Amino acid sequence: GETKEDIARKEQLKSLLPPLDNIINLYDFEYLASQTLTKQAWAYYSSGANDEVTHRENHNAYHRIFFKPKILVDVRKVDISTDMLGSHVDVPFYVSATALCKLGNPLEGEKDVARGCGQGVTKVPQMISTLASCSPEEIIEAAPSDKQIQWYQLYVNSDRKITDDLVKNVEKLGVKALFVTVDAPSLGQREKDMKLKFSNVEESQGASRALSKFIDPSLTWKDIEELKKKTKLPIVIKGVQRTEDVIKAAEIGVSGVVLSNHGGRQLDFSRAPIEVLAETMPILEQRNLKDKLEVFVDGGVRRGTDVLKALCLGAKGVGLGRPFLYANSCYGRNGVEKAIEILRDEIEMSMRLLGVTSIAELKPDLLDLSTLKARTVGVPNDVLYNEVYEGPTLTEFEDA
Amino acid sequence: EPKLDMNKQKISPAEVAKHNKPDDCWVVINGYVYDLTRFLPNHPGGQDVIKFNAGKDVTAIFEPLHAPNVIDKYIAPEKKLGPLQGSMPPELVCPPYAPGETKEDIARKEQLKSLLPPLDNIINLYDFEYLASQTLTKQAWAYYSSGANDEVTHRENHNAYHRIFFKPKILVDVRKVDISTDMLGSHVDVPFYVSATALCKLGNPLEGEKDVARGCGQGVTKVPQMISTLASCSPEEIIEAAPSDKQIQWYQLYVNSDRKITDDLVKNVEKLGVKALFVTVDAPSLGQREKDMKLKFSNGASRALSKFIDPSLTWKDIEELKKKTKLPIVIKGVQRTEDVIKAAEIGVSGVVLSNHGGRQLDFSRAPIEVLAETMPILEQRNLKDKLEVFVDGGVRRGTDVLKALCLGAKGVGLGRPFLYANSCYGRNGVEKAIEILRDEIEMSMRLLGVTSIAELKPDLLDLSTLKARTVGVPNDVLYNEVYEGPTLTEFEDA
Amino acid sequence: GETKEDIARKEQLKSLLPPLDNIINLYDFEYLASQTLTKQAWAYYSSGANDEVTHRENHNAYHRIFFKPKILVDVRKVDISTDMLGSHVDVPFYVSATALCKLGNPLEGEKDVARGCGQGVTKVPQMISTLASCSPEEIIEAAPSDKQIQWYQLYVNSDRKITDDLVKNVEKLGVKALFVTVDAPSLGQREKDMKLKFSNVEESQGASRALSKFIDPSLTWKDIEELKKKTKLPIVIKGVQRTEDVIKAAEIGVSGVVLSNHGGRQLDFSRAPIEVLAETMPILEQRNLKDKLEVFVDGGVRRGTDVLKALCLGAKGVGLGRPFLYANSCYGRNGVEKAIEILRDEIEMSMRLLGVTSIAELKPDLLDLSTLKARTVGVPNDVLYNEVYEGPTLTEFEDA
Amino acid sequence: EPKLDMNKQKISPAEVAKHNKPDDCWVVINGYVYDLTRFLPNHPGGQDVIKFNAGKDVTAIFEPLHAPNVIDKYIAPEKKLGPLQGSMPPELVCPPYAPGETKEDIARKEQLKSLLPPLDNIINLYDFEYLASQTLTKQAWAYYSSGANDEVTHRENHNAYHRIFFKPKILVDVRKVDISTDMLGSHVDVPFYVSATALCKLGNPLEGEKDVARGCGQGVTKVPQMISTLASCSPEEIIEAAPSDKQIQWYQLYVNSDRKITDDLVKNVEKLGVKALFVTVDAPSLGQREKDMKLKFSNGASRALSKFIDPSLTWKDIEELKKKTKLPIVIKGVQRTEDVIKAAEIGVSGVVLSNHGGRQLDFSRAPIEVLAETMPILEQRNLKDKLEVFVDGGVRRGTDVLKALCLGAKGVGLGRPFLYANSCYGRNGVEKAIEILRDEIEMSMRLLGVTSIAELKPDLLDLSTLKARTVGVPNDVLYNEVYEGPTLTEFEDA
Ligand code: HEM
Ligand code: HEM
Ligand SMILES: Cc1cc2nc3c(=O)[nH]c(=O)nc-3n(C[C@H](O)[C@H](O)[C@H](O)COP(=O)(O)O)c2cc1C
Ligand SMILES: Cc1cc2nc3c(=O)[nH]c(=O)nc-3n(C[C@H](O)[C@H](O)[C@H](O)COP(=O)(O)O)c2cc1C
Ligand SMILES: Cc1cc2nc3c(=O)[nH]c(=O)nc-3n(C[C@H](O)[C@H](O)[C@H](O)COP(=O)(O)O)c2cc1C
Ligand SMILES: Cc1cc2nc3c(=O)[nH]c(=O)nc-3n(C[C@H](O)[C@H](O)[C@H](O)COP(=O)(O)O)c2cc1C
Repeated sequence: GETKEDIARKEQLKSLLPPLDNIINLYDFEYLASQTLTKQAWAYYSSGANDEVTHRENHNAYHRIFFKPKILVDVRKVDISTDMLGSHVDVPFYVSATALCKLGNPLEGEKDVARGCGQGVTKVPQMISTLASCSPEEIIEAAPSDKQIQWYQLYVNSDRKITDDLVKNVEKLGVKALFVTVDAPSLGQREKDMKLKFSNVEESQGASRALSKFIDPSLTWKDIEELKKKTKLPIVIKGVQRTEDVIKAAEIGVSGVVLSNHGGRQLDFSRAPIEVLAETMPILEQRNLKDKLEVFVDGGVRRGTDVLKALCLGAKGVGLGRPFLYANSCYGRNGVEKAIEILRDEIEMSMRLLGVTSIAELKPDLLDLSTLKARTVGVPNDVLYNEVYEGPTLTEFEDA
Repeated sequence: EPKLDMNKQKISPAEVAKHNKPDDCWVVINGYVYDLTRFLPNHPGGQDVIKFNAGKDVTAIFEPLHAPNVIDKYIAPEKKLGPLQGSMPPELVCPPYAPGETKEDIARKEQLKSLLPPLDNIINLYDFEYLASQTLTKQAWAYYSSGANDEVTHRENHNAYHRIFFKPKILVDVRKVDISTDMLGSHVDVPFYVSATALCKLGNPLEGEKDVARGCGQGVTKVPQMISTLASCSPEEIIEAAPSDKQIQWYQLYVNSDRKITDDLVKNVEKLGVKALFVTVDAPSLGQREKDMKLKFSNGASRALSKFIDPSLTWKDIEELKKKTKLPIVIKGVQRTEDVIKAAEIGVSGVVLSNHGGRQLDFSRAPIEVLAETMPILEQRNLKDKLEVFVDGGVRRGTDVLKALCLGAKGVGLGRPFLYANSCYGRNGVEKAIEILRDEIEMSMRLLGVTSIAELKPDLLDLSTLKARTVGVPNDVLYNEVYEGPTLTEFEDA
Repeated sequence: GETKEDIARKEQLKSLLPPLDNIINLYDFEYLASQTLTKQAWAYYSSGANDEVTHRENHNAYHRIFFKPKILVDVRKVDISTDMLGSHVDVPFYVSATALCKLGNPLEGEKDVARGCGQGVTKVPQMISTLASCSPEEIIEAAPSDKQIQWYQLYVNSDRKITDDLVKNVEKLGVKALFVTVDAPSLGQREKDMKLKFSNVEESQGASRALSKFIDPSLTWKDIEELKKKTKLPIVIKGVQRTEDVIKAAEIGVSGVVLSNHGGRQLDFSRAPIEVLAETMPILEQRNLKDKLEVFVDGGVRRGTDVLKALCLGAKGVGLGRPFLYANSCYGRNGVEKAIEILRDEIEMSMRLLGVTSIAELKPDLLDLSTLKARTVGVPNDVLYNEVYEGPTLTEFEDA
Repeated sequence: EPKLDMNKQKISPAEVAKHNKPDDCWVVINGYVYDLTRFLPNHPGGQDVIKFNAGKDVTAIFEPLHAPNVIDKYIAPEKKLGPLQGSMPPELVCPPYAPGETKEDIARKEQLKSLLPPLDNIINLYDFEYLASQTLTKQAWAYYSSGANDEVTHRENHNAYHRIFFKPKILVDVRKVDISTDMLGSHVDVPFYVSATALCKLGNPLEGEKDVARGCGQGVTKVPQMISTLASCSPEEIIEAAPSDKQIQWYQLYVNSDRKITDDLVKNVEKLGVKALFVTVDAPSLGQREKDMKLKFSNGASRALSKFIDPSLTWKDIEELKKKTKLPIVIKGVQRTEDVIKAAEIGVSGVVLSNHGGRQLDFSRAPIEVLAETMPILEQRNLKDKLEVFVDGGVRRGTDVLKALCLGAKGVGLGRPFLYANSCYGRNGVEKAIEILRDEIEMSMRLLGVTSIAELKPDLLDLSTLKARTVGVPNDVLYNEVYEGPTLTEFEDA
């Protein structure tokens, strides 16, 4: 850092932000956030763990699936509504939990998020971070409609009386579920944070320094089963990264699983969820677990075609973290309902072009997976050979 | 745009200046007034360019970009209010279309101001694209050049041809080579054709599509031209401009929500002498071309729908069309094998494996790979000789055409290259584009040691890396950044 | 271009060229040639056909083969000598024919080539272009030693009396073989040439304009068989690009085949010879054709490991075109014997490190082919996503 | 370098200035004269630096880069002519070594002039490499950093670790994690070690390898250090510098052509207390590091051979060595499964799957893939628990080590990172490098949900793209050049 850099940010941000109808993609918000957030806002929000390979891979794995559209289908009308955990949604996507929304929206934080999700014609579920800057209560209450669903995302405390009280205050507030996050027993190392944070004593800590009393690094399957007895809210495990765990989730009867790697902020070299979903849906089908568990997916969703690809492989919904945080930060609640409109229209426009008219018609045979597994690395390309080499050239232009 | 005049009404610059909002929009096109309110949501070109030019003389934006027969045909008689009393407050009269064009017409007009190399210096098709990019208006560049969303299909169309290699034959007598073939019952001097494209007037305002008709039928080598339903020229003018009685014309049909209109357009085109009907089926909803959009707001879902392109067409409609006409029907926009088979079941004459130049669905596959898996499956069901299979998207070299012809396609189309040869040099740029390509095909055929189209077969190809469409692991920035490559020898003087 | 640009070339070339002992690789010559040749010299020599994909692919295909070296082998001594068409060579590489060596060496042309090949301790065969700037006779005669072998590379004329006389003048001169080039029945289009050549009427020609009376586009297998009767020189077909032709060469009894695509100057999208050799050697083994035909290979050879890879797959020798032309052009006959020394030492140094001591020990199990076929093309990478994205960053440095 | 003095002779600056050519070369090292003619072709560092410094005071080039015991040990008594009469014409006295260093010692000496961030600001191992690159001499940078020829192996070593993904376990109690293991009969606090590297004096001239001994045994976490036969410090000094009696030392052996010498070095090292002998076998001939060479001539085949590294070692020599010593023998430089099996047949205790940091044979494979195909084959023959398998090359992150440990390696070595932590910060940079890595391993283990080395198994890995080492078709320059990407939204003020 903040080298009285605000003068520029602020200027940068001065009705400088282009109007909202100039916004085209979910990438526009991101480029906008990248310029106008504070350094600490950008580093926290945008970073992934270590080399950020997983974070990037989450997005690219969607780039390896192609479609097999049907033509000559009457697509005058399309429906994109579905049911996620007993409830019925207008769209098959949601706002995932992201701690610290005030870094970006200092006056309204997550309140603004609730607003955008319910103030327009499309109403979208909002997952609530146990690490939210605002309180559950200011949040559930800020929702402008009574048709909008809210989900509580829980981190279990090492002091479990705290998660007792917690669960109890969330069911009395009307959240429709609990997402239990399991991929952060220890905190991933986001080097972007730390770098800017070296800007120049705790009292002991080493790798240990990444441990936390808020995240019982001791959670187990067994704690999940004790949780089912203390509540009515359907239970969803957030952070599954292999098939065998998904099969564990059904074996002990939770309601869902979210195939997630924390948006690439936890273990680097975890696979894209999109690929775990694909390995996974058929295994479940094969043992009779498919009507038994709803599988969610998050990580690198930036387009409606990405949403349609996770939906054809079997997902019930798919979540988005960063795009919303960015929309929320340059334009508050209005930037958020706009990001929702952008998404909703890509899905519908894409659906007509694939030749289907409802979510239930989304199936794997609309996809080409041939190259999903073509995650590759080439041989270090040859310097000396590419350097002296000169390629073709176009026709110049002319005289004067 | 004509008039129709009625004979009287009698409008005025404030009676008309008054309706300058949707809920009613009136516009002056020439001397006449029109209520475009009920029409705007359907405009093939977007509801905005009209909505935002509300009650004005739009004359200068409309005149140059449209076919002479639009108003007659698509506007109800009741929408032609009246003749405009004299003129309009001036600066209520719109200038010509060039979103973003920053008084930039001078470098560009100079840029082709005979800065354009002689046509004889053109070596390849990329040369037309390079020249067009520097001289078309920012907005004709974006219209012509973009693809849907992220543009992965558009690039993939091209790229898939580079995953194919050849296994040429050596010591074969290649003195004589024949590239002539038959497409839909006619003999053609070549295996490629000029695909349907709208708005040829944006880069060639004096002649649009009439110039494509000329450069395709004026020389020693004639090429079939596919005419769009949304062409900037009337079909009758494009046909009358044709120089041989030996050149072929095909019509690209977009089925209207109002079938009578379509019924009517079919009957007209058979009378004008086109020889085939291509029904485009990959655009029930308008592809989102972002470079373009961005230019407009910087220089829904149902806003992508238009009555002009029925979102409701079905196989059944195809089947009814065939009882209504003797021209062979081709389905254009087919993107998977299952629809090719269906096309064979209903009995049409062919299909175009296309994704529309990559301007519709992004993640749609390269037609060359759909071709590779489709043909073997057609042979298995003995449906191979009962349907002709064309393909288009990203075809820039003679070896590209050959690759398609060895896989079983009957002909290949091109859209973008001819737009750019037509926009930089008109008719002779079209003619030069045809000569560049014909030569490339002859030249590569001698080199592959085959002497006729009939000889092109799958054995001349190496297909082992066709499905090697891959994505790399994001690799290490942090590591490759700290690294230094080797280094060649420097010299001493320098 | 020649915009009286010579003043600079010439300056550039003025004892500016670094001494010969400063030369490390075959790429050094190339970068040197790239700066000091005339525009017409560089365009002719360095170009390939159309997009130049084959030309590049010739080199990269060698980059997809890895080795499985043997350790603990006594490699104090190595021998790299072998026999190519009855004769015995010091090295298992040769100088292939390249028309127009005077574009680069205006005073000595191909004479200088003969010299370099025979004036040092290592003597290498020199293939002679039917389109050589100097005459066979000035060439055979310029060879400084009587141990050096010379090969005649033949283009058959549409007027066959000319190739009668031709063959006869070459056997009387003592060339030890005839290489018949078959991959140029029509001339490939090297756009680099043509571009610079537009620098601003024949009397008819079109694709036809690429035909030539010197290259009977009418040669056939049958003409080859008539050729065998008119001579004693073993016959080698130059320009085979698939396996079925190689099997045709043995079926009619020629002595060799050169797996070649003209250095990427003929048909674009022809495969790397290195890969055709690999498909090919085992087919031959399988029918008993292997002691019957010697297979040569050329195209993108720039290192001794490339030579060892073609030799482990079965090749008898391998040829080099451009590197020599470049050596010949910046330093004449001396640049050529130096390029030979550079190569010879990479082979020997590489052999010790693979654990073998003679050419006959080079075998496919010293190679890993797993990924030879991994010639791939990725999906157009995403602009908007890579653009806003920022990777990690190193530690800066400090104060003042 | 000592002297030995004899007692008399009595040389002079012209008697010695006179032999300034090969065929005889004499040099003044300190106060004494030596005929280096018969020796130069063997110099581990190249025949040139000596040949070209012919009859001079080379004192300033030799003193700082060599172990104190070289002259005693490798030069015959007859080569120590005599004490030099006083001094030498000056400018016959060589300056210190820094090929290319253009009076550039000032930006660099300032550059670390406390321009070097506090050690506490170091986040990863790439940070040491970045800092070293800016502050080492051009020639210490090239020595340390290059690989053989085109450098494909060196990059491939690193890259192959990025083709491996994990399948982590969720809901496992990860409060406690243990990373301690056993390597060659000893208990080690961690699964990695510091590999043998020559010339630690180039980046750390005051202490070289004695600083690596300190940063590996001074803290709470001790790490095995592998000492090179070609180290810049005497083995006895490197061992005496060690701070714990709990830290382990291993000796890297290069077999001489003169076996007595080797016989002698083995016996010395067992007496000093090293605990294992690593015989390096991948360098019978010296790898051609081009960045380095280029610096020298810009700032054969048998010239790559030296008596110091017998090109003649065989399995049989390995087998004889084992009768001569009780230390466990490791073969270092193994690059294919067949040699691992052979190592198991002769009964040695382990091997290092290595290609030498990519400094020897270019096209040699990544040790991580040789590991992946080797272990399953060892299990089949039940040879798995009879040989310990180490691996080195391009290991920069804790997830890299884990990947190796899940595949069955017993420990992983690192060479370059410690060179650079030692050259920028000495002992505490070594200690900090060990703490960075230990933490990364603990941190990733919690996240993979395992709690001990013993739990790391192949099921925690996704290996499906390990052999996806690929090369793309040269793609189209001519086409991708004429193309424009989409474009994000701009802002208005800017
Ligand atoms: C019945 C009346 C009209 C008809 C049938 C019509 C038809 C069309 C068609 C077929 C296109 C090109 C379609 C494509 O790219 O697929 C187009 C584009 C366009 N129209 Fe019209 N049009 C009419 C009236 C108007 C009017 C009154 C205006 C005055 C603003 C107008 C302005 C434009 C412009 C500016 C474009 C090019 C837009 C772009 O691509 O950026 N049109 N129209
Ligand atoms: C018996 C006497 C000597 C012995 C045993 C010896 C040994 C060594 C060794 C083991 C290395 C490092 C090896 C490596 O990187 O693997 C080396 C490098 C070097 N030696 Fe010596 N050396 C001796 C004499 C000399 C003398 C008299 C000079 C005077 C010029 C000299 C100059 C150098 C230099 C400059 C290097 C580093 C070269 C480079 O990598 O650029 N050495 N020597
Ligand atoms: C800035 C930031 C904060 C996050 N905080 C939380 C959190 O408190 N709890 C949680 O379960 N997930 C958290 N996540 C993970 C997300 O819920 C989600 O898995 C992720 O962002 C998916 O990837 P994507 O952002 O690219 O869309 C956070 C992600 C980000 C980017
Ligand atoms: C500017 C433009 C306009 C187009 N308009 C139409 C049209 O009206 N009708 C149609 O069937 N296809 C239309 N197309 C698609 C094509 O006819 C064709 O499928 C595409 O141009 C093939 O790809 P290519 O441009 O890479 O050669 C158009 C394409 C372009 C680029
Ligand atoms: C400038 C040039 C001229 C050539 N001329 C001939 C020729 O006259 N006859 C022939 O058979 N090959 C000719 N070739 C092809 C070569 O003999 C050889 O196949 C080729 O150069 C192999 O590829 P490389 O140059 O990268 O080493 C020529 C190649 C080049 C580069
Ligand atoms: C500068 C340098 C010097 C080396 N010297 C030796 C040595 O004397 N003995 C040996 O066995 N290996 C030697 N090596 C190789 C290694 O011990 C090791 O195999 C390599 O450094 C592992 O790869 P890395 O640097 O990517 O971590 C050396 C490596 C480097 C980079």
